[PDB]
Amino acid sequence: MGYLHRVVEGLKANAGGEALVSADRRLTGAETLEEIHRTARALAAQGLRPGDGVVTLHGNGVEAVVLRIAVQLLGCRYAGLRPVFATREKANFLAEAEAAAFVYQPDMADEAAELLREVPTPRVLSLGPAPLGEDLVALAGAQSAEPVEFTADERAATAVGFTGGAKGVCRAPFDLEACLDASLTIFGEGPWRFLVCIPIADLGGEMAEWTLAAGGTVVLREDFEPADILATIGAERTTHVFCAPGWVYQLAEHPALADADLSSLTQIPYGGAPSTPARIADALEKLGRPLLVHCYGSQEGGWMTWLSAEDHVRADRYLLNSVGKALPGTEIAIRDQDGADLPVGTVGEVCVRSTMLMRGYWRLPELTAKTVRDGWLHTGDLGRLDTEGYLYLVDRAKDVIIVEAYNVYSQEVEHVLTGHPDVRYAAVVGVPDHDTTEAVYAAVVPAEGVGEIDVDELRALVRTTLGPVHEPKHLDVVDTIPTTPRGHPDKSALRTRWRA
Ligand SMILES: Nc1ncnc2c1ncn2[C@@H]1O[C@H](COP(=O)(O)CP(=O)(O)OP(=O)(O)O)[C@@H](O)[C@H]1O
Repeated sequence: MGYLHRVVEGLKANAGGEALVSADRRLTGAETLEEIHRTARALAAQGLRPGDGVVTLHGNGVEAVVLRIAVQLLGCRYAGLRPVFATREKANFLAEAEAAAFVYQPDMADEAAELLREVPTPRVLSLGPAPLGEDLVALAGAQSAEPVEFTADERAATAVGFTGGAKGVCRAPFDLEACLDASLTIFGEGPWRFLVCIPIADLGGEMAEWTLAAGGTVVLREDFEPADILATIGAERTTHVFCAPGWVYQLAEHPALADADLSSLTQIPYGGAPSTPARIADALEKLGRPLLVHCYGSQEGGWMTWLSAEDHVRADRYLLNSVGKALPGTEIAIRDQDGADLPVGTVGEVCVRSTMLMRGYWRLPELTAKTVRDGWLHTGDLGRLDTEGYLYLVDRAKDVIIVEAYNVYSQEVEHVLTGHPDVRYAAVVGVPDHDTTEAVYAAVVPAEGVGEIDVDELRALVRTTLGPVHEPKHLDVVDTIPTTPRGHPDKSALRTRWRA
């Protein structure tokens, strides 16, 4: 009965219990709810009204979550810059935003001034003592904690999340409550004790709101470092920590895992980037129980599928190369070049329809209309369904390797390679071929205790599984697979390195 209603009621149900725990500060539900009201009235006092854009620049402090909710409670449009983003990318976003306020962490006051010289914004605000603008925690300090009722259009965008090259995904309460609803399906009923070490600016902050909504406790960390995270799980008695798949491996392999206490976890949901099945298998063996839950989502589509914990260890199937089944209410069609629905089993673009679809891309109505067509999000992912409804991603459309007019799917070839015991990690990419236009390059990282990889054994296994053309013409053993700023392997830089 309204997205912020859901958040607030969650905080009212957790009034006396912890709600926001960072390493610096701890609020109850009642304390948390009080800061939100006072922050919201403070922002209102500064002139912000429904529809006004509030760009922010902060880490994952407590103050960041109160800010996100308070801005949205007013009905304003929260637009959170990740810290990780290059400063130029931030400016371009801040400029694109019809920004009515800019709210920054003191710690980051340098960057604030570079961006604000570059985009003069009114209502510069600081989350504590700071060189620039007024101090918002002070302003809230002197404000009443009287509840502020959400009264804006549930359908109008209250959040914008940035995705690089470089786009803001707008979200309204409507689609956010549906995202909330899906989270309860994935993560189970609340209350959760949820370890968020993802930016509050974007996905970490929605996950914060979901946790609170379901009446739970957000445990904030700035980022993922496996040793801190293992300590935090036991100390803060976490029920969930959302991981990039690499992070999952870092936990499961970390020497201090043996001394850590993980008994509090119900789940370790993971997603955001392609997993290595064999590695998820090892993580599963090393953790000792079905904790892992595979989540497939996008900022545009919200949650699309999840592979449950039980399906990770289902006796009669191997499903670790699946991102699982549709969430209740999510329809999935697999479509060809022209938008024809393909029969179950065939490869095509994953197109999803649900009430979780974004409101659309910020100030990009053309691109919106190319991406969402007749209420169907075209994901740019390629995959197939199976007769039990599991989704298998084989490639991003942009990564497909065209050899002699046949389609080689890079992600699908990696899984074959990584499935090999001698291979730990792999990246497949297309490079120029005189004869076949594009040939298949695979870089493979050897497992521990593997010496010389038999590159012919590996080509055979791909031929034998996918067929001849899927065979890597070029097969480098490497130390390391380069990575992009945002959890994802750097395919450009392998294309780039392979020429020279
Ligand atoms: N569990 C999973 N397994 C494989 N690919 C996944 C995945 N979850 C997400 N993806 C991939 O990553 C996409 C999700 O990206 P978005 O949420 O839109 C931006 P992002 O990956 O966070 O990058 P950004 O740094 O530009 O924000 C999907 O459309 C799909 O290609």
